[PDB]
Amino acid sequence: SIYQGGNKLNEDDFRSHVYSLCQLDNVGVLLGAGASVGCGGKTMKDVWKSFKQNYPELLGALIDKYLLVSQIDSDNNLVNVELLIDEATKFLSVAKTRRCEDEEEEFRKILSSLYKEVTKAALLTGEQFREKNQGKKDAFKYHKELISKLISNRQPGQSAPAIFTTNYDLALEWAAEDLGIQLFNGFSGLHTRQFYPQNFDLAFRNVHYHAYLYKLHGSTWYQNDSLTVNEVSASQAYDEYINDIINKDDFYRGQHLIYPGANKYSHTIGFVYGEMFRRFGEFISKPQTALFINGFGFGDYHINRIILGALLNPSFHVVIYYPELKEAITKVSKGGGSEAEKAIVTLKNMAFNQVTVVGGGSKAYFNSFVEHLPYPVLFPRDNI
Amino acid sequence: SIYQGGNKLNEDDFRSHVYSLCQLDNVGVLLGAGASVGCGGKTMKDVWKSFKQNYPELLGALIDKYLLVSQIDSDNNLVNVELLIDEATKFLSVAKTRRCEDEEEEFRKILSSLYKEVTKAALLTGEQFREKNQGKKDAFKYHKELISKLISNRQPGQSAPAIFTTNYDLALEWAAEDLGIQLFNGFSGLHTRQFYPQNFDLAFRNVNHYHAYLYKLHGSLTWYQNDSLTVNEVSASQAYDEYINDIINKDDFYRGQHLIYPGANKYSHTIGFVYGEMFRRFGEFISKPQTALFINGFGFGDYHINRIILGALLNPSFHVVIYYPELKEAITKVSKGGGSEAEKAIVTLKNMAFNQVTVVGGGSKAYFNSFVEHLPYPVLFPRDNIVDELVEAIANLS
Amino acid sequence: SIYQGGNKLNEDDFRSHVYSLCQLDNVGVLLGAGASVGCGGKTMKDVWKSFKQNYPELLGALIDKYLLVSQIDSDNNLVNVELLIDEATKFLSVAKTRRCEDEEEEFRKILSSLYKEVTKAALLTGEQFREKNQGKKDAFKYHKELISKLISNRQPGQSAPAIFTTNYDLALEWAAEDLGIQLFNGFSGLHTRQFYPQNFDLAFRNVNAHYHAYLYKLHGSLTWYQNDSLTVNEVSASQAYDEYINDIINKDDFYRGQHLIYPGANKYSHTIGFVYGEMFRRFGEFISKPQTALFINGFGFGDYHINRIILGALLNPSFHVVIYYPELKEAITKVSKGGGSEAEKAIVTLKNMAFNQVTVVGGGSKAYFNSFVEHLPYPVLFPRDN
Amino acid sequence: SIYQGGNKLNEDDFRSHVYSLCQLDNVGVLLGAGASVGCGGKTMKDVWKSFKQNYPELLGALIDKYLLVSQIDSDNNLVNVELLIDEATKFLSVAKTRRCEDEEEEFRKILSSLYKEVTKAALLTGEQFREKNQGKKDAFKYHKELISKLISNRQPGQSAPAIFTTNYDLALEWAAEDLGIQLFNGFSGLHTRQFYPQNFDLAFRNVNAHYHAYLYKLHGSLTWYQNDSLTVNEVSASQAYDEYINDIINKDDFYRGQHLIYPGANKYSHTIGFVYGEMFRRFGEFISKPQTALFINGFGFGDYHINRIILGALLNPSFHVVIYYPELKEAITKVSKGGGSEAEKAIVTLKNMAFNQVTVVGGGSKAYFNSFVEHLPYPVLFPR
Ligand SMILES: NC(=O)c1ccc[n+]([C@@H]2O[C@@H](COP(=O)([O-])OP(=O)(O)OC[C@H]3O[C@@H](n4cnc5c(N)ncnc54)[C@H](O)[C@H]3O)[C@H](O)[C@H]2O)c1
Ligand SMILES: NC(=O)c1ccc[n+]([C@@H]2O[C@@H](COP(=O)([O-])OP(=O)(O)OC[C@H]3O[C@@H](n4cnc5c(N)ncnc54)[C@H](O)[C@H]3O)[C@H](O)[C@H]2O)c1
Ligand SMILES: NC(=O)c1ccc[n+]([C@@H]2O[C@@H](COP(=O)([O-])OP(=O)(O)OC[C@H]3O[C@@H](n4cnc5c(N)ncnc54)[C@H](O)[C@H]3O)[C@H](O)[C@H]2O)c1
Ligand SMILES: NC(=O)c1ccc[n+]([C@@H]2O[C@@H](COP(=O)([O-])OP(=O)(O)OC[C@H]3O[C@@H](n4cnc5c(N)ncnc54)[C@H](O)[C@H]3O)[C@H](O)[C@H]2O)c1
Repeated sequence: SIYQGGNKLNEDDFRSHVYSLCQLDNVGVLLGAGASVGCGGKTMKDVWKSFKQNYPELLGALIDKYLLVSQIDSDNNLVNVELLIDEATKFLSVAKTRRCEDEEEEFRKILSSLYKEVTKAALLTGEQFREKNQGKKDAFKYHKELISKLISNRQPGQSAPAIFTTNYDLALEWAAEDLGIQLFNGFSGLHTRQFYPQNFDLAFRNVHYHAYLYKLHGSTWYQNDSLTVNEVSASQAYDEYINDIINKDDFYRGQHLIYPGANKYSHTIGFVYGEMFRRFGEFISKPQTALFINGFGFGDYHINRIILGALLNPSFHVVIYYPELKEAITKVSKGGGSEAEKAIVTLKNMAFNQVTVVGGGSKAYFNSFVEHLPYPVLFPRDNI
Repeated sequence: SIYQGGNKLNEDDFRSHVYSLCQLDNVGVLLGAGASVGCGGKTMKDVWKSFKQNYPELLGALIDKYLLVSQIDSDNNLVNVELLIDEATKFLSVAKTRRCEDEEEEFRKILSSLYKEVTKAALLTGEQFREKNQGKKDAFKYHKELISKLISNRQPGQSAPAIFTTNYDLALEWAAEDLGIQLFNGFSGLHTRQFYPQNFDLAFRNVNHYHAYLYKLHGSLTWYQNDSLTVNEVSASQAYDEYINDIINKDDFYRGQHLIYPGANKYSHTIGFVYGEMFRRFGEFISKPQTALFINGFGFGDYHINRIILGALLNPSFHVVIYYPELKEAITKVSKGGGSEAEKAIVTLKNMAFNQVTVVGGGSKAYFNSFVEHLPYPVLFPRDNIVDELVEAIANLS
Repeated sequence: SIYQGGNKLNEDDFRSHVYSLCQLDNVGVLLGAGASVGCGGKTMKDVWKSFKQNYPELLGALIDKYLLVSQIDSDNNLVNVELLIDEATKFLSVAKTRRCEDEEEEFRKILSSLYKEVTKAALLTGEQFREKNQGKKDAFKYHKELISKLISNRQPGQSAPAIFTTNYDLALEWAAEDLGIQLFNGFSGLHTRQFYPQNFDLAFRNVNAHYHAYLYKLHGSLTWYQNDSLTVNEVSASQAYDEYINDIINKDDFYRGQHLIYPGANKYSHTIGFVYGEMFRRFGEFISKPQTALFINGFGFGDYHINRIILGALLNPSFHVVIYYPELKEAITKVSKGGGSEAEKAIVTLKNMAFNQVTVVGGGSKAYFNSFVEHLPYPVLFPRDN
Repeated sequence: SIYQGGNKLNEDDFRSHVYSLCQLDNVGVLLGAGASVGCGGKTMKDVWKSFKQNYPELLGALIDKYLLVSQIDSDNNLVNVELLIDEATKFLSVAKTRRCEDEEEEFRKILSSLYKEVTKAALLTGEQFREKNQGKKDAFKYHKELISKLISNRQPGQSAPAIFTTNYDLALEWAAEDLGIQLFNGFSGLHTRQFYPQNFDLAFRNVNAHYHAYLYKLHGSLTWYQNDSLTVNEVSASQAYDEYINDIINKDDFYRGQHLIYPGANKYSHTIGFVYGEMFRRFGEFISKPQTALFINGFGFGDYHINRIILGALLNPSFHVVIYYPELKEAITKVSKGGGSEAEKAIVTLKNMAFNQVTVVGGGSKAYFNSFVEHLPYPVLFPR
């Protein structure tokens, strides 16, 4: 179920590709919601579902007094939320310009509920989230495996693999804490954690099991209107700030920075995206590379662009896994497609056999991703 | 006229500093409004005056209906266009959402007026702007030689320099064409030019090469869109022929998402992308080691730049030379409790006890004309014009 | 059906030959004008047919009043307009020295209408020509691929492949745009885009290790027109459709150096300019060199310059030529008794030549341009032991 | 004497400049009919006088009926011989197509007169043309010595000199062949000797360190001919004198059709277009390479295209041109009266140009073969 250069590839060639690939100089992984679904995570679609099923007042006000969606479109489960927050800032700044002190109520209620659904669907474990004994659960059956498999396909004098994802929650950090592996996601210390580029370039020397981490959703990173961000336990941050977001139902000020909103200029100085995409750009600009994606929602405009440039590195055999790939092709054939859907279907249909895309379906899940990677052989020896 | 922390600067120190800079990763120069008078463009003051003198009847909406502006800011011209135009677009979008007709029409006409006034001086040529081979006029002569000095100091194999501009003029294209150099600016192609930001990470090689990275900061006349939000660029002729003239002198004729300037459509990710990416490349450029940054003759009318510089002081390789014609007057004004944001910002910046702070109070000497006049030229340097004579002689043959 | 050096060869051996050639030092293709015929183009014979059908009564009157070309000659489709245009300039210069004013109009009609027809057939699109989003057309599905196989079959320390052709159109920058490929065309700048041979010494590379490709267009181009400024400029083509195409088509003015395209027998008519002087020079620098192979689409071979040099260039073993020629049995039977045209004799010249260095292919559908495109096997990736 | 940049120069500086100019990667010499005036040659004015005297009547038909030239224009001797010949042939083709026998014969007579005038005076050997070993004549001895000066000054391992001629006679080649020197002008063979362009991209090598060079012919030759093959079949002069040239030159009236190739006759067909267009072409390729100098001697700049090429080369900022005019003083005197043609206007304007890149060496006798030979030095090792 692998397509490259407009032609199919066989299982033996797939295995040879994998075996050759594991030993390349550099390897990296990015993934969307191909795994968080099993763990119980919530995506933007679930945010829309909850907003539909819990808020009739604001949704009805939008439907008629603003006319920002139709019933059929909402039923189709395709409405956007990040652009909705952008237009919410538009409306509310217009109100603060002309000072309409009634609309402010509804729009700030919408923002409160929205950012609530954003920063309150990242737990996956209820109020147990702040407790201890987290990584040990077996619900990470395959997750943990991945990290292990990617710290054995190595030889002395090689850099650690780089990892990317779209996870709001901290599932993979939980697996790391379980396995005792030395991850890295920007900060150092316990009492004080401050952003520093230099902290992203730390490597260990045995006198090893480790790996890297980089979240697109980013922020345990709290800013109490102090122009700075710091990190401490989920339990402390819970006892301190988000407790007030439990039984108050008040307005949401942008104290601590999390960025699901598309219009970056809504927060013109957002400074967590830059590092993640600097890392991604560095990862593109190298031969002997590999990127995997599996049911990665092609919904970001800035993620469908660097990849088209990335195709111009041949040994960058960019990989795709998408069980529901029929929708994009069907839309392209008749009536055109969306923006990122068109971008990815254009990525695939580049004459190179380097571009590799998987649309197998039931076999494209995270289970295939974990199982396909084999374990290393220390001494191949002479096989003749 | 030049002071370095109360000290005196001589020719030897300047020559040593220039020589040290010439062997650095990046070398560049910057010019402000004072030195950009000759380019032929117009500032925000001209646009605001023309708007308030050509559509006085619409001053009510900015205050009497939406509070977009005050009177003191308008009285002393303390309004930055980008904010007002952005608010106009916000009101237009909300009017579209709310099916409001009168406000829609008012904002459409206001946008038309501001566009008509702003677009005037961006051509740099006028009626003959559509004509190809625009470099025939001598106005661009000064643009050519200087560019050479920005790259002539680079030895073979050295990293190419960069050029930064404040306004949205397009003199660099014609200057490079006259000199015969190409610049990578996202756009690329012949028929369907599109914006490749990966284009930055490229280089040339010799089988058996100097260039520069071109950045368009505050918009552009040649910028546009094609019915798909995809960013395209085209030579000046088609832009001045098809759509620009209609906008200028077609009365009531405006549309939706077709033009990208100045910082206009940020509520749409597609446009914003361009400015965000250019700023990202700038910000990660200063993160380089052994890099030289220049802030020359700048009024510091922006807020993000100053805060970014303050937060980026961790780099021990920051050197700044700024021209400021009138300093005693501004010091007196701020001391009494007056002054604008720019004056306060520059005064605070200059109050750092460092030996890298240089202040120039030569007045008109800060202008481009005076700077050119003061400089000498080599005897053997080619300054005379011979292409015109050769072309005339060739045409004379029959 | 398939021959190499006067003997018969099988398809598998030809495929092995192609695979072995692909790894040599130099690669490049000479897409015959007929390659663009499928892209909406037309041949010189089609131009003759159009010029006959648009002026039927006038053509008949000219034929029966001066008999430059007999009606039977056109009926059999054995007319060479390439000679006709040189004939026309000859006649009209003779008259202009004779000053006959009445005769100074029919030849104007013939020449200007021929130029209009050539340019119109070279547009390839028509009214939609100026509309953008070209590359999305499915027709280029092969042409597109043709330019992606010349960057994957190369490694560090190798030259930049170049593309020869005999086409009016610009259908190489179209794929370039559609795939972001830099097919260096020898031009610099955009606002005033002028050709410069010095641009034939630039190649792309990856700083942290990029792709590139060259361009060699023999048959001029529509965009290449000069106003007696002895210069050629490259501005867009949609920009053109309103500029001069309709204008000249709907102005009815005397002909001049309207745009630099060459229908006519005299190739050195360009005795004043340089274009003609910078599209063979490197051709000769190419075909004669160690580890070289000039690809061709095989039909006709009806020139006095390129083929003349091509045959004589074979004196060194490294050069190889692979061509297709289905017309083997019929042509052999016709030429066995009697003689043939210059082109037919030139092409059958190599039948007597037994050099394995030359190749010929046939078999009808097996000898199409699609076979040429598919005969560019993918570069070795993840090699293993079989 | 010598004027560079509008100022005179001394002998020492000129000698130093000439000595330093010998660092060229490739060396070539350009010649023509200008240098043959002082050795007893004939000019175009003599040719026109001979034509008018032999067959004056013809001058009428072309001059008045066909308007091939004005009466005063003809009297001024401003008709290009090859162009008039070619357009007479074009008239003949017109007559063949449209069957106007009167003009056909009236033009056959004119063409026969033209070839009787040019071919008869071009053999330059009389009855010795049919003889062999024509290189033993002492009349060319001086010329032979000049060749030594061009080859004796080149160190071993350097490129041998090249010879360019603007006329279309083999007298210089006959003189040079007496020394057993080999020249590559794209010809080879004995019994069917032909014209081959690949010779321009091939050369010999020495394994015991002898003489080689390239010759270029532009305006035709005394031999170049044809026989129903569209080729260039060069053979020994005696074959030609015994085959068809005998029947043409001295006979009362005789002319054949598509048989002759000179002095640029049938440019209305491809046959010669490839020849000339591939012999002057390489001359341009000589100036393509950077840092190469060209010398002009015995050439009157009789073609506007040559001035066009010179000016186009001058457009680049790294090109230098040296101009030799045998009759500069006469040209200045003639144009001082307000007359002169387009070529005279162009050359006078170029001379008046005040640039340091213009060098003029013209004093009448100083531009002749004898003065040119005397000015040049002799080899130091040559016995004296
Ligand atoms: N922190 C930053 O600076 C930054 C910068 C850019 C983008 N982002 C975030 O990065 C972008 C990531 O895109 P996302 O929101 O779609 O990621 P997500 O994991 O939160 O959501 C899953 C996405 O994948 C699609 N999908 C559906 N089924 C799937 C499956 N079985 N497997 C995988 N995907 C499936 C969904 O349509 C889509 O929601 C978000 O738009 C945005 O929240 C963050
Ligand atoms: N990619 C980017 O760099 C980027 C990012 C965000 C916005 N923008 C653009 O920025 C938005 C608006 O920016 P702007 O026009 O307000 O900035 P600006 O052009 O006004 O900043 C420079 C100005 O300062 C003035 N000035 C006053 N005193 C001066 C002095 N003493 N010396 C020099 N100059 C002096 C000058 O007239 C003028 O050059 C546009 O909407 C948008 O196009 C660009
Ligand atoms: N300035 C320069 O660079 C320069 C120099 C020399 C010549 N030229 C020009 O170059 C010469 C090009 O010759 P031409 O264009 O007349 O050749 P052509 O188009 O007449 O011949 C090509 C051949 O391809 C055959 N064919 C039929 N079907 C085909 C198919 N499917 N694929 C491929 N071929 C098929 C056709 O029978 C035959 O026309 C012109 O004579 C001349 O105008 C230009
Ligand atoms: N170089 C090319 O590529 C090319 C191509 C086509 C035609 N041609 C023409 O082909 C040749 C045939 O024409 P041609 O019959 O006149 O032969 P040619 O070489 O003798 O032409 C030069 C003419 O200049 C005249 N002249 C006047 N003043 C002179 C002076 N001071 N010194 C020397 N000559 C002086 C000569 O009488 C005469 O020789 C011409 O030389 C040349 O114009 C050249």
